[PDB]
Amino acid sequence: SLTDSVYERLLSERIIFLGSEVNDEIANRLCAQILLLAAEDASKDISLYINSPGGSISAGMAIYDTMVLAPCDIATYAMGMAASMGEFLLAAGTKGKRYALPHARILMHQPLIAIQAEQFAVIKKEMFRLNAEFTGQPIERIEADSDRDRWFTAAEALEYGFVDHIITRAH
Amino acid sequence: SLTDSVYERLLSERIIFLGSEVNDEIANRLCAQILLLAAEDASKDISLYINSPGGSISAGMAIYDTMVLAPCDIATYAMGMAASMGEFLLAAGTKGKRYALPHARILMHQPLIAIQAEQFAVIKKEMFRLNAEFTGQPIERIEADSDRDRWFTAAEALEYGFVDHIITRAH
Amino acid sequence: SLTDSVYERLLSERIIFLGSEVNDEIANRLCAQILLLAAEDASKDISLYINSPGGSISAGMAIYDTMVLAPCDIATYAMGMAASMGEFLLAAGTKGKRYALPHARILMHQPLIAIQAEQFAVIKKEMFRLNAEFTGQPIERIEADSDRDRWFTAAEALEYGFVDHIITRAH
Amino acid sequence: SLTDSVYERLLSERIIFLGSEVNDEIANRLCAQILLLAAEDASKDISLYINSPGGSISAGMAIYDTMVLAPCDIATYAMGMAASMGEFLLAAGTKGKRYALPHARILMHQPLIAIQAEQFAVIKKEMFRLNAEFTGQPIERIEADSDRDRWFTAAEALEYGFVDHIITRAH
Amino acid sequence: SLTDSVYERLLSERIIFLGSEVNDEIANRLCAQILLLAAEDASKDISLYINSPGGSISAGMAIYDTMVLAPCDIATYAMGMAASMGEFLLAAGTKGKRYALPHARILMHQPLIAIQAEQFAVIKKEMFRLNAEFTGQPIERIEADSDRDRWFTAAEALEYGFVDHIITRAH
Amino acid sequence: SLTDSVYERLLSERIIFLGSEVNDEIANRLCAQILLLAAEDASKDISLYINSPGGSISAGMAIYDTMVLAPCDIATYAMGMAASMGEFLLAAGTKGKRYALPHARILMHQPLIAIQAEQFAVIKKEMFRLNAEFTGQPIERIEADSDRDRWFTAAEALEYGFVDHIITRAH
Amino acid sequence: SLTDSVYERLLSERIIFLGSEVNDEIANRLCAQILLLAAEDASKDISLYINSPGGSISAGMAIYDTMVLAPCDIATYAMGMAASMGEFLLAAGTKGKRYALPHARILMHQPLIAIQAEQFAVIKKEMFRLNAEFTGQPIERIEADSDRDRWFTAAEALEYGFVDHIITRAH
Amino acid sequence: SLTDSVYERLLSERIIFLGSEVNDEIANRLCAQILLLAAEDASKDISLYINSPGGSISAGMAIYDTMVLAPCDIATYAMGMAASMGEFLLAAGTKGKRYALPHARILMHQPLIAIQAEQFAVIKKEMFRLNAEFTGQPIERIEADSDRDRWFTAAEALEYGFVDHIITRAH
Amino acid sequence: SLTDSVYERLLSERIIFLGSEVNDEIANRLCAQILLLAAEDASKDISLYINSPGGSISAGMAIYDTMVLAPCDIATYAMGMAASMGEFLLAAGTKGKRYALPHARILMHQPLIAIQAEQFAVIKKEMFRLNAEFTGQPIERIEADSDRDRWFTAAEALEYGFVDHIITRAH
Amino acid sequence: SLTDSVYERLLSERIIFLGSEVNDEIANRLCAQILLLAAEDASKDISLYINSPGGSISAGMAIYDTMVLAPCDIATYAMGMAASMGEFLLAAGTKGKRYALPHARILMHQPLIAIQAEQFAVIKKEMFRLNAEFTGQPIERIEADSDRDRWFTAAEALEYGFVDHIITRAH
Amino acid sequence: SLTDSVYERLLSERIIFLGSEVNDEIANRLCAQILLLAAEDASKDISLYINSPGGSISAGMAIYDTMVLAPCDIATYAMGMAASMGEFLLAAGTKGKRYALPHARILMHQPLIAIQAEQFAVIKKEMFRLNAEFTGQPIERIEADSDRDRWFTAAEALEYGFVDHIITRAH
Repeated sequence: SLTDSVYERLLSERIIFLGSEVNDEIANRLCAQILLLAAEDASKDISLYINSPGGSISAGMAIYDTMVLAPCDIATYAMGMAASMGEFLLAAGTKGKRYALPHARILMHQPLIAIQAEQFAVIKKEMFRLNAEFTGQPIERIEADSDRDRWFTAAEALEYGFVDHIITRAH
Repeated sequence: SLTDSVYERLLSERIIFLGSEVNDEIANRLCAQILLLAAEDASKDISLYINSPGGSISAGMAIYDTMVLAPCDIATYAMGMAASMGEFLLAAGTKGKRYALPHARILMHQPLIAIQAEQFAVIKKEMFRLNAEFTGQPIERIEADSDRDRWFTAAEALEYGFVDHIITRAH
Repeated sequence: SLTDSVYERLLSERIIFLGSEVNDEIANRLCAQILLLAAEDASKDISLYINSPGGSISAGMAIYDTMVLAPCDIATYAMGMAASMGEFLLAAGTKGKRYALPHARILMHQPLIAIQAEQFAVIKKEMFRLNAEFTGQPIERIEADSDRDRWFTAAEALEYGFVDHIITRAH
Repeated sequence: SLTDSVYERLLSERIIFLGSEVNDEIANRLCAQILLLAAEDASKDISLYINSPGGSISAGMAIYDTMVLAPCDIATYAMGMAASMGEFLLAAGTKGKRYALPHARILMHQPLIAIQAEQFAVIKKEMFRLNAEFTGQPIERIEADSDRDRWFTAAEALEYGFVDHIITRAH
Repeated sequence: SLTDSVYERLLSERIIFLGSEVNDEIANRLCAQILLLAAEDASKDISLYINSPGGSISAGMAIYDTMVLAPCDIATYAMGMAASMGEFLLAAGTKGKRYALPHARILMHQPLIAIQAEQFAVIKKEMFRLNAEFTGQPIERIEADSDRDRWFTAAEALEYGFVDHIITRAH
Repeated sequence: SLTDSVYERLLSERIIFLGSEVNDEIANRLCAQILLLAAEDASKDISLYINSPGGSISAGMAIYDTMVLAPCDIATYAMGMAASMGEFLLAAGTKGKRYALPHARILMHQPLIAIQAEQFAVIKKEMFRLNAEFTGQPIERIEADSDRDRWFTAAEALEYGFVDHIITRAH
Repeated sequence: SLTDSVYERLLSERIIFLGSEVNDEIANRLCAQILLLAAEDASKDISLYINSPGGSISAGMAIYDTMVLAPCDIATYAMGMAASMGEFLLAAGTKGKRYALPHARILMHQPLIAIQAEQFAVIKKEMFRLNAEFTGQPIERIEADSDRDRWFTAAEALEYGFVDHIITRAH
Repeated sequence: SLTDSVYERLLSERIIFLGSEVNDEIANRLCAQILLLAAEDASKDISLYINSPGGSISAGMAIYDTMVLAPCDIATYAMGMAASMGEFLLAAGTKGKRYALPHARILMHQPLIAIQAEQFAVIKKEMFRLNAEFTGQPIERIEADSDRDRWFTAAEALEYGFVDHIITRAH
Repeated sequence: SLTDSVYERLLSERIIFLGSEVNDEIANRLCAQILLLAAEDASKDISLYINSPGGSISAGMAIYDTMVLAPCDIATYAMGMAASMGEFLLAAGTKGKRYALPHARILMHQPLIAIQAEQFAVIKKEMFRLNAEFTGQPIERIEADSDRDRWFTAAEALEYGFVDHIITRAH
Repeated sequence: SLTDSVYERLLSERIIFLGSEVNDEIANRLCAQILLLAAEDASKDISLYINSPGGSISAGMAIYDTMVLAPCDIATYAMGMAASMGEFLLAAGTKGKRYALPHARILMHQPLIAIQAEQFAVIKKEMFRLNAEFTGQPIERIEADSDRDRWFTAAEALEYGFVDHIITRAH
Repeated sequence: SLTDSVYERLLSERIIFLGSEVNDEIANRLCAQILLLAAEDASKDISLYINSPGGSISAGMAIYDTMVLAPCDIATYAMGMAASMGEFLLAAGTKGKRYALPHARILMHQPLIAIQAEQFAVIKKEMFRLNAEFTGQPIERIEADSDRDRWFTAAEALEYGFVDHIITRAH
């Protein structure tokens, strides 16, 4: 299945979910979904509903790249919680089409051998950069706010720049 | 499956169930269902049957937001038990279209680190506010009644304002 | 599945089973089934076959409410065993259309914090009331017989008023 | 599934199996099958193939009842082994249409708190009664034979009256 | 299932994934997919999306062989990570049609009784040979870079010759 | 399942895989496949792709017999590895239609109570006999080479006679 | 173990515990303990501390028999709860040496094929007889009180005759 | 075990721990320990160290009774946390010999079918009574404070009367 | 056990280990050990060896209280790693007797419903206070350093004031 | 256990084993053992037998520190294999008392977020430093040899300076 | 345990077992035993009973070294089976004191990245060398016989030189 059946049907409506931890497996599946939808029709929007505690940076970054890749707009909806990479993906939706539901809330969070450190440093810096860009804020503030684990109300999130609209009714 | 097959068929009739603990997983699934139904036909009603001990506030709050988001009316039915967030969602149905079955009963219930407290306080207050609004009562009474774990008969529930009608036959 | 496949096909025949413990999960599923059937065709009968040790009162009461709610008649069949809430639901079938199979047997049984006691007391009294009404007996006898865990043969069950017919052949 | 796929297809041919221990779960499933078939067409025969060590009396008695209930004839085939309640169900087929395959063999067997004793005594006596009736023998012999765990060859089973024909070829 | 359902649909779009460890099992499955696609239509492109830590040489070499075998072009996309054999397969795509997503990264890596050593030496030398050819670089540099576990940015990967384009939007 | 879905579709293309250890279970399944295909169309070729470490002789010999049994040609492709019975089955393809992919490699290998010894000796000798026949070599060399665990390059395998062609492109 | 070490030490002080459900295993172990203690010294008292929900009659009855068997006195202490057979054993202590701790409470309870019924009837009647004898009450009241699940306060228990003293301090 | 070894040795020093949830099993074990120690020497003190979230009332009440029963003083030490029944037992120590460690904290907490309700009501009232007595406060305050889940600092706990001393150094 | 046998023997040498995660269970056991040792001899030192990632504040605070309680000196040794509460306990040793082994390293770390928030805020502040006190630094730096997850070398730890000596040889 | 019993007895002979992977758990246990023995007698030698693949640097470094701490000599025996940290600890024995058994062999091996990198770099450099010092070689050679995974024969190990003697007989 | 208890007692009789696969863990344990016994008394013999399929070379080589190390004689007994390294160790006993039991049998067997190959070659050659020496045979024959997996009877083993005596009675 029922759960799968629902998500499948919903995928025929160009509607897509990030509903848990952003790990490689889920990432791949989301990317797969975005690609499928783009391939089916490159002009119609995709709707991505986010209620996710976030997760692995690179995993999330893969999703972002695929969003960017897809020729069509990706609308973003904070439904419940968008934290860490979940916030990032929320913020990364096509400008104009980023939404928060009234009681949604956004959490910024400082995320997650010698070789793995280099890679992580490079990709963390790159995330901050983009979050700043998505959001309209200075990289300094994006960092400071992530260290202090700052959270946001739908209203507060609209002001900071994570999101373009708070929706009550749809249409 | 049989169980899933039944719920699936029932979903084709715009009929939906909250039949257990309101956790994130179930919340996600319900929101998904409401979204699907709204997408399939934005004008026809959705029927939500509630027999639930309630659960997580924010999970329930996500569902509420989705109900509000959906352009179409959401008819609500207390079938068995609507407690905590189960009561809230019952109460949140489109005014005029909130029902209790004769032996249904409604339970109000005071629900459920430093950063999570803040968040909870904000969302708890916000629930009381909406419960008060749905219900026609003062916020003071909504609180007092939740502390004393007050329960209601279908008749009592109609009087307090959780529900618009007690149904015997349908049509 | 095979099992599920059979019950599904049988559901297309407006035939339904209560074949185990009456818990919330199963209750929900049966209610779901009755609702679907009523929605598909409000005029044709529904056949409910009972072979159940009973279970939770409020779960059972939810099923009852849904039976009452459904516009169409609900024919009831004691097949094997109808005990506690299983007896109740047998008894609650549309008068005239309550059956026992020759070797079926019916068991009455006294069923199953401060706040929960109140609710229980209210709903237990209410069950006794309805069992009395279904059955044509005085509430006093309904209680006394439940305490002594009185059981009944198909013949004895027909006399006491649980059932309207003992079937041999169908048609 | 393959196994299920085969039984399903076979069910479309009004052919049914009792191929293991007669417990409540299997009983329910067979009863389900008999009801479905009878509902699909009340006039065509049902073929029940028995290769079962028997099992719970009341479970078996439920199946019997359902056999009786179904308007249509139920042809019975001892294929391999019909013991205890498996023998009973074999013997309970429509007279004229009870078969044993040449190497099939039939086993009679004395089967399987204060309140459960009463019930069992009543149903045990009732099984003996019916076995005697199905079989043309005195209740005394049915009992004595069950105590001594008497078994039968297809030839001996035809003589005793469990079965009307020994089949070699079909048609 | 959902995951399988997505990949299946996506296979109908001639889109294919290397999304984990290159072992024999996965290798077989990819080869299978390439073969199927080629058989279905020998003229349309195949898109292979790579997010893989690489794995077994000979497993990867089998995939490579199947890529070469398939008459149609195989477009290659580094999505996330292409390491060891993952890099190799990325590099092995039809020249002109090798892509890296902006935050993809490529890792070269020195990969993985007497009889098995021979085979390994032969196949390792052969891999280096082909990597050098795909990549435009001298075998000496391919080796040296693999020993020092050199990694690459999408930009650096385009320069070194793993990939022909860095994509932002699709079309 | 995606994996199964692919193999199924591929089976509709008369394409078949030996992609792991040759044990009884897999042997049965391949034979099943060969029989199905032969039954569906006795004139069209079957393509068998081999990437297998080999396994049980008799299991492999069963597959062989089924290949021989099938009226249609069986094209054989060494894709990755054909060892032991994997080699044998590669070699046992219809003469003219035995292929190796460029990096495929072939391994000969001396394979695997009193009663079982007899059987094994008989079937081992018989395998050597047929391998010699498939391959154009003397039985003596087939034995000697199997003892020394001799392996072969696609080129070397073509020379020794395991295979008729090395394919680069298909058509 | 520590737990076992404590009970062992305590056993050297002729102190013994019925601290859970009276099943056969526990019964055996208590009987074992009583026998050991009696064997070690037939003149010194044994102290039995009871905090048990009771359990199987025959298991309880075995413990009783052993108590009677042991030449020495058995002092009995209701510590927490003595219910069903737990009450019985409390009551069965040497007269004069039956104690309740101030907040201890005593619960009487109507306890727990054809052949097992006989046995149970016999042993149930026998328990009522002894309970009446231990307790000074009529068999009629022992029965009536067990049906109504009557419970007792330490004070009420002393009055009814389950116990000779309520202890505050020891010595 | 080491852990058990430590507690055992410590038990030889008349030192005892309530270091987790107060359930029946642990209660039994503590009572056992108190009894053993009292039996070993009725004049020397027992030291009971409390770091417990509390638990079942009747379980805790059994421990209390045993404390009172033991002729010797029971010194009580709040080490970490004394909540619910953990607080009760802390408070229940021999007056003069009740201690809190400087960072210990005390939590009052409103604790935890028809027959069970009666029992609970009686025992809950009795607990409040004794808490009031141990503590020097009115029953009204003991109740009100329990409902509001009031907690205490070692200093605040000394003032309210749970404890006679706050210890820094021992001796 | 051997492991336990070693720690036991070592306990007879007044030597004690914090060798893993500071959770309630381990905390209890350490406190138990410190109490035992103090009880055995109040004048001789206790040696506490720390190689722990730290853990729960209140757990660690219990240990601290017990250290303070014990009349005797507690010598502290950073052996490997002292982080979070592990660092605190290292710092909490008797002044003059705090040691780091040359390659030991110290990690400060910002540690770990509405009611639990209060308690945590109170105990967090209290930790910072004492850490500052132990260490000779301003509360402001203790906080700042904890947020930035500052770590220390044995040399650096001696400067900051966690420790009095770096030992090479003992005596 | 036997295994433990042997190691215990052997511990009474001041003989100790590093017989597997150097992880924190084992490190702790060895450090414990060294401390115990040192505490038992500060003047007698300790014998440490090494047959270990090495493991975690810091774990190993902890052991090293404890060796140095222990006032008494630590004799070291390469028995089988001393690799990575195993080699290090072999080399770290008291000079004069470092032994290799004739077929023992020594392996040097380049061993094993932003914050952990710093720590690792500092401790790796420190390891090289001490290995160089233990061994009489230049830090440059210690590094170069570790990268090339250089192994040594007992004879070669004596020459390089890991070890002072190769023993044949003891005494 | 009993098993361990037996081996322990037997260890006090200077009797030791190699009774399974020679892996590192067991090797460590045997070496430990040999060291213990030698330490306890350097003059008395040690008896090693072998019934082992052999195992890892280096593991076996470690045991050998320890045997040589121990000042005392090591008597060797083939009891059941000595294969591979089990044979080696049998052969490595003190000359004069190597025994086979009458039905014991001895199996020679060719035993068991770039870096590991070197090590293996060196240690394999070294084993052959010593086997030749123990056994009085040419290295050529030791190799040839190991390749052909030659096995020996107690009589044949005595002749070849693995063993000095075949024992019937002891003394």
